[PDB]
Amino acid sequence: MVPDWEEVLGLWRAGRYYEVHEVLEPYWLKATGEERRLLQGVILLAAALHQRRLGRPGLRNLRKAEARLEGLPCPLMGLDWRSLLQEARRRLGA
Repeated sequence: MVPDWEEVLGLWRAGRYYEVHEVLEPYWLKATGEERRLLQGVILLAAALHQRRLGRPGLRNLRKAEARLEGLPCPLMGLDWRSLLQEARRRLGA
């Protein structure tokens, strides 16, 4: 199975970071290789953004996300993850 990025992107844009996590976690757990790195990276960005919203440190989740996404082809699994990373950096002030 693969995620419905249109559904995920709809949650992401709305800022529903917990829900993005809920949808992707099952896929991440069963994923392998680059697909697993992609899924975990998106999950980590959502986590960093959720933490920033709470006024807490999120740069640690961001660096981890960057290491997971670093070097991946784009798009991947039909997702333009670079745009998500770029947006996350702007919102996190990084």
